[PDB]
Amino acid sequence: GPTSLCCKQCQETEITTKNEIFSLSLCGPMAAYVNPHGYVHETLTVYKASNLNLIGRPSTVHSWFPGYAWTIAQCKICASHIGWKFTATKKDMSPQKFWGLTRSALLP
Ligand SMILES: [Zn+2]
Repeated sequence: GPTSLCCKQCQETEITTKNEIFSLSLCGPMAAYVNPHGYVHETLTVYKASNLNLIGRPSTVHSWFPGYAWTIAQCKICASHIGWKFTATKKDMSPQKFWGLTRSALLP
C-alpha cells in the first residue's frame, strides 16, 4: 500500500507503515540542551513494526535514546540490519517500546 515502508533489499517485506510514525522528544524536563549521541536524523521512530528478527538481548550500552535499551533488528527475509527495537528502562516512560529504523534501509 501507499503507507507501506518496506525493506530496500528484498522489496516485498513490509517493516512498518507511515501510520506508525511518531516524534520522540530527545530532551528532558524543560527541554534542556542535550549533547547529540548517535545519529537520530537518519533514524525513523515508529510505534509498531513487522517482519523483523530481534538479535540478542536488550542493552543500555551507548544508547542513542537515553532511558531506552536497544536490540538489533533485521529483516526476517534477507537479514539486512534495518534498525533496533528500543525498550524502556523505567516503567514510568512512554512509549514503553518503539522501533528506530534506519531511513536509508527502507523504501520509499
Ligand atoms: Zn529484507
